[PDB]
Amino acid sequence: HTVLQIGAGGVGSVVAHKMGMNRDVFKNIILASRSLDKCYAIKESMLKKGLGEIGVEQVDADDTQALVALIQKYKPKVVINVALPYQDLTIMQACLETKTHYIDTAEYKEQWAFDRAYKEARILGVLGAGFDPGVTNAYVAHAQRHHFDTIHTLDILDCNAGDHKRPFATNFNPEINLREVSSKGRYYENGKWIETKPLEIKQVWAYPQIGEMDSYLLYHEELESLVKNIKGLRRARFFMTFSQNYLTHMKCLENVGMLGIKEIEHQGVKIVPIQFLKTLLPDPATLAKDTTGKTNIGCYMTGIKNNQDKTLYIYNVCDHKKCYEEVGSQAISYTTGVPAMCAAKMICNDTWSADHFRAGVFNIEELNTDPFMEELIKQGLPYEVIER
Amino acid sequence: MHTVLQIGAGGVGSVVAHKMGMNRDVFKNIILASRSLDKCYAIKESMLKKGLGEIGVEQVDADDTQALVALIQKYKPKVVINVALPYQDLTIMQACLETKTHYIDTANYEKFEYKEQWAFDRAYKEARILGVLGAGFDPGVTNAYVAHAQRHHFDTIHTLDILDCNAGDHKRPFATNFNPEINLREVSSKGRYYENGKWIETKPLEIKQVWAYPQIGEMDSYLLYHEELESLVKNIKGLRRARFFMTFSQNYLTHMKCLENVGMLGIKEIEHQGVKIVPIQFLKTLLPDPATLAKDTTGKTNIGCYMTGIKNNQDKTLYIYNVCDHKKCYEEVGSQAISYTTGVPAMCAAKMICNDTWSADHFRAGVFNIEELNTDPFMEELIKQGLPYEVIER
Repeated sequence: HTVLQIGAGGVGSVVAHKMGMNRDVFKNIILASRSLDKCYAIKESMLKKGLGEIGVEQVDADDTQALVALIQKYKPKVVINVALPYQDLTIMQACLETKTHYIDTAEYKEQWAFDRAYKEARILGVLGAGFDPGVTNAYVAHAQRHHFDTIHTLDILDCNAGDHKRPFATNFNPEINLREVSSKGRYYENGKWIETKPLEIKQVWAYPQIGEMDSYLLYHEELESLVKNIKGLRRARFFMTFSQNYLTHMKCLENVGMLGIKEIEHQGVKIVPIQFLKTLLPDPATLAKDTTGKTNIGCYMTGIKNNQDKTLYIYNVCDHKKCYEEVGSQAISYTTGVPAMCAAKMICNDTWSADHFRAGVFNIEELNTDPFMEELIKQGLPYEVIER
Repeated sequence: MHTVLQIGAGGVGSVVAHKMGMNRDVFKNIILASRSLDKCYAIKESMLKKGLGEIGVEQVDADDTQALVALIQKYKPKVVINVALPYQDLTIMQACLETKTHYIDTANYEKFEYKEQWAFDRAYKEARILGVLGAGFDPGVTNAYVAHAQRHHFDTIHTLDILDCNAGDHKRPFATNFNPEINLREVSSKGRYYENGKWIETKPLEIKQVWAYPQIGEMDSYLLYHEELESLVKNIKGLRRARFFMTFSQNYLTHMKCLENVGMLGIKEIEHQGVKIVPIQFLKTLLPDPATLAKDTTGKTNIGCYMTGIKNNQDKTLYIYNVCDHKKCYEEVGSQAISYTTGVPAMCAAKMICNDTWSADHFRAGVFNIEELNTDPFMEELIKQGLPYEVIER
């Protein structure tokens, strides 16, 4: 099979390497981006690691006609969008016009609105095929299918205990960090969405293989689709760990104006403070080789099975350094990218596409997740299950 | 009945001008000069608003010695007060030398060394003029405190600790009262003090103590180098140890550490979207204008000198200090207490020279620090101009 991937950042490097590790399925891999340099660096790494060749193409993923021409040139079975998140709709439109399956990773309303047209074209769109969302969605579907009759509560718990060896650094555009600490919290309970003050709801949770970590309630994407798709849910929450050192830095930066997003004039030039913060901070890509420590992401659920109370904890632990030695990425890129390749394999071997005559736009929890969960184990994301 | 020319119209300069305007029996003609007429006019209007009379306003580049000379020749002031940028002190001293005009400076706090200013001594002597250095609070009043104690309380002073606490609350999450380069220098420069005939260096903020400041309470106080340690060790015979301490809150230090960690205290140009930007300069742009903080600041400052020594062969300790209230300073002259404590002693020094308490004749000409002068009337003047001192004897 032929797969076309749009995007060559940290996540895209993981997806491409993982496809290169599965040559029984992924015979022709084509990488396309606005940045050829990153495509070539991925190409070179894959060759160094004995993973074979990839194709490299320049494309502007804002230009729907350019994407169509590229898709028509290669006739891929599926397009993997790991591009900039503002290009999801144009890539989905180019996939619609060429009747090509679609996956992305790294409000769903406008993507969901492609459902009718995708059904009419007999193509599949799989949204949020990363870890959270993605694997976390799969864990809930897995629990719904094999462990519960009804799931009453869902807590998604995301811990990064990584050490990037800098006094302060971010693994994303620092605007993402700003959003996490400054956006209102939001969760679902008893049929309603409840907002909180930023980082208001805090708990200490013990993450296996890491230990006790301060965990704070935030809004998260898959809460939306999961609340829509898991019948009977009474409470759904998402938590992320934040060290005091990190929060102290973010508070101090906010206090002096360095998280500002509006232009301010400095010596006759307009400068956006948080953009200048990105300039000051190291490039996240340079941190991958230094980062040590572990991630633990998973889902803690309570509910009933055969009229008996039950709790279930499904989680994954990843080691940043082990990820780096395997594919040249840290554990954030690894946990986000491995499931996207697993999703592409599901579509390429027809497990999710034509075996179920399934067309339209879906979130992971709506699909047959049994072979997906098995694929995650094989590709380096084994999960642990604690039943009580 | 005298004419005084003041160069510099910043926060401190506003205090100096207002205080001269409060003393029209001495300062009959006040002329302010700056590169920025806007700041001079704001001081002028405020003084008129407060019933303190008119001032002259002149534009000048204090880097141009010839321009300074022409300005001095126009007004023939009895004394020139330098409250300008600290890199113009030598040019203004040169213009005072060439016109044979007395010189005072204050707020040279923006590795300090008196060497180049002290080197004017011979020319100032030949010109029969006075150059009075560091006429602010610390240095300045602290110098006078030591001279006062030497004259009236001790036979020999063994130790000197200068203790500087600003407990002001400017009501912002974070702000500085200076150009942030000054804040950077305080937290990142090596400590330095004098003990047993030697200068000892420390790591930045290495030496810490908790000191109880009257009217404020216990405050974390950190050892730093400070300008007047140099002249005081040179001029106060018998000193065994001389140290300077400044209070810093945990909140303040935590902010400065976090800023340093992200590169926001950098002093080198970094390229951002094709433009060269100095991070600590962009920090100055982001932070509030220090002048706008004065109207909101509450709380107190306490600056003073703790000394031990001998008097009539009995052990003695002495604490001489000043307490200022930020809000009272704002209501009186529109400044906070930092500008106030720095500026009032400069005006007091100018009065000492204008009424001939401090003069250059009979071999008294040259360049001096405050502790070498007759401090009795200076100490008296500080009390009536709003800086009364308290004395704790033991």
